[PDB]
Amino acid sequence: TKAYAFGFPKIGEKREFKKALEDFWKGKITEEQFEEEMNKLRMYMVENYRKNVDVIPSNELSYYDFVLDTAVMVGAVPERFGEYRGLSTYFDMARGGKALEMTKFFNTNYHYLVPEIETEEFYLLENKPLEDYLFFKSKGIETAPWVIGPFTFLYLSKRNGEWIRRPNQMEKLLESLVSVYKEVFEKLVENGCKEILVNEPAFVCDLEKAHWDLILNVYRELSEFPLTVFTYYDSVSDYEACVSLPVKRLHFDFVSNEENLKNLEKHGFPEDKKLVAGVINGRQPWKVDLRKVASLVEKLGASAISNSCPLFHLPVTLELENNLPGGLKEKLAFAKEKLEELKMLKDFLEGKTFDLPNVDLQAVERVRNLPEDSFRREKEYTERDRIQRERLNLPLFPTTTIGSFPQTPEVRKMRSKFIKEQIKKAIELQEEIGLDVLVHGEFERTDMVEFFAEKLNGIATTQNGWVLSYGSRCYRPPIIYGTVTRPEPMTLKEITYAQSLTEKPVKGMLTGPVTIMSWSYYREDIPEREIAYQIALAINEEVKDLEEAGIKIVQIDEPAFREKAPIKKSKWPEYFEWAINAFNLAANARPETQIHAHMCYSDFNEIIEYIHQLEFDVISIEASRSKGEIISAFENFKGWIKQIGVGVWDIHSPAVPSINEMREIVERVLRVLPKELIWINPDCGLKTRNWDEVIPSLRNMVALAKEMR
Ligand SMILES: N[C@@H](CCS)C(=O)O
Ligand SMILES: [Zn+2]
Repeated sequence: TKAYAFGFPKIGEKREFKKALEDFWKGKITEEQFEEEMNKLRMYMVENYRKNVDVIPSNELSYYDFVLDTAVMVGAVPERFGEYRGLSTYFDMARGGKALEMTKFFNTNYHYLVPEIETEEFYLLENKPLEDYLFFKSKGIETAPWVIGPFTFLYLSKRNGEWIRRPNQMEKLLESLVSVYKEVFEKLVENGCKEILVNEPAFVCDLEKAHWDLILNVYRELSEFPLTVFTYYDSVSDYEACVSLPVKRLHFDFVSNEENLKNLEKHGFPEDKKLVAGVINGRQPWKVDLRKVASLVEKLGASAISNSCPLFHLPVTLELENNLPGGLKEKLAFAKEKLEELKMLKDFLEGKTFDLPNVDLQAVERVRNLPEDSFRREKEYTERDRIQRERLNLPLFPTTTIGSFPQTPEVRKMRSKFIKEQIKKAIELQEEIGLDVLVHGEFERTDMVEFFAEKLNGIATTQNGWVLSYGSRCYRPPIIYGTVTRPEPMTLKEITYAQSLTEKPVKGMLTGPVTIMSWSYYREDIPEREIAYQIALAINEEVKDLEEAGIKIVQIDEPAFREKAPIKKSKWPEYFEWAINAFNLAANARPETQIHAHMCYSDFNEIIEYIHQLEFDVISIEASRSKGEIISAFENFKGWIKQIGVGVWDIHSPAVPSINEMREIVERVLRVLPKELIWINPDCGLKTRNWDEVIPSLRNMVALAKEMR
């Protein structure tokens, strides 16, 4: 049984990767010292592989993003960067003032950099795969270069400001692109490379037959090379086309989906090919029952095994996690432990090992037995709207903000090591500024998920369970290990105090159930919807307590509402059914309670009918970057009647937008939609901004409002 593994985290057990990058950028280490920090990590990764599997990947230590690496490889360096000068240019492309766009990588919380294709002519600008291959070879260690495939590369890229995803957009570019891959592979083979790991996750997207016609052509051109093709994150819909590719070895992800298995059972698997069975989950941290996996492997008839998807979606090692709830650690397995699982699975399958590891009722029942009426509020919007508008007495074009305020070094220090003082001062400033609806600033919160994850039962947090989000930024995902419930009030202290300082309405501030799940690990042996409902009910407990304490407005932040959706559109209806229900459980509030849903993602076009089913009264959106055009989905929706909070200010920029810059967005929004619907707010929270920027911007949106009235 040939064991593969791929995507082992690059960050190191003490986040040496992060320290190396940030030291280099700050300039306190040299370029040579940086390369040495990276070489240490290279060896660290390879040692982990060597101890556990048969095929050792190289070309995995990307200095910022592997999709950016692929772009550099094929000479896709946009004109604005000038000549490619190495690390200096690489990092300017990654994190500079004119960096490539950053976006989520498939349905994961890793963010890649979007290549911008300016010329139809690719060339081999840099051969990193050979460089890494020779680095290890020179040490007497054979490795298989890990590369992004040509189809996936184009599928992840943009040209003329839009995706390159129609078959008639990809054809000509593929011919030129493949020429460069051919050159890279020839070089590898000429230097004795025996196997190359080619990653084609885009095979699992919604593709058309015309796509597969192009893919076949591509791989016919590369049929002379020792390629093993990987796919993951979902099933490959055109199974027959995929297994017909002229490649000797083909990997499938048999964990994220049921269709790969069903399809292989239905159509079989070509005798002229070897199946690599992706059977160990790279996205969840649960020890698996190896006896069951072994049976699956046998059923599949696979001669090789591997993780299902890249391991970099997991933390490095569970080893030093010694303050987890009782019994938990024994059920977990992070990246290092996943490699050891593949090792044991290979051993067991080879007959070399015989001993394998074994591996809140009231809340559970309440969810399983929810009344059918649980997913709607007492009164519908029209009736709610009247009651709320009378209770609040807000002017036309009311102004508000999204929740978080700038964090002084003091604020960050104190939390790391008062809140009542910051809240007072923040509420004071808002009043003096002239804002209509106020917030408490979230000074007491590390981030919108962790803050709540730490206060809920059924959820654990780790000490060192770091996972790469992008560049040098890591986060520790919570682990939802059991029934979720809310023992004690989470935010009442802060909001209550806040409201007691002003006659103006202060927002309750909560994070939705879908977002909490999207940024956390959770259990696989429970339906996703059950987990979502459990969390939703726990959040609703907080909502009740807030409105009981006299809070008139409550905001539920659901930034991941679309991000959490399946890769395949055919799976959207089932997903949104529970996502909607979960949100509605959380938002189940009294008619006099005005609910705000904050959803700062880029477009609503394909999901407006789902949004329409949500029980919020106001929805805040990010409209600045699109100059209001994002409103298209809403104005195009016959029957839209709910209030929209229009983002007039890009909070990711330090600039202070002019009254006129804000005005343009609001006016684009009033082309169709009734003025009574419109609120004015920033795109999102202000936690990453400076007070020097925030205060004048706020005064500007207040002034724009008064002007619009
Ligand atoms: N309430 C959060 C939402 C971020 S999506 C904030 O204002 O930072
Ligand atoms: Zn937001």
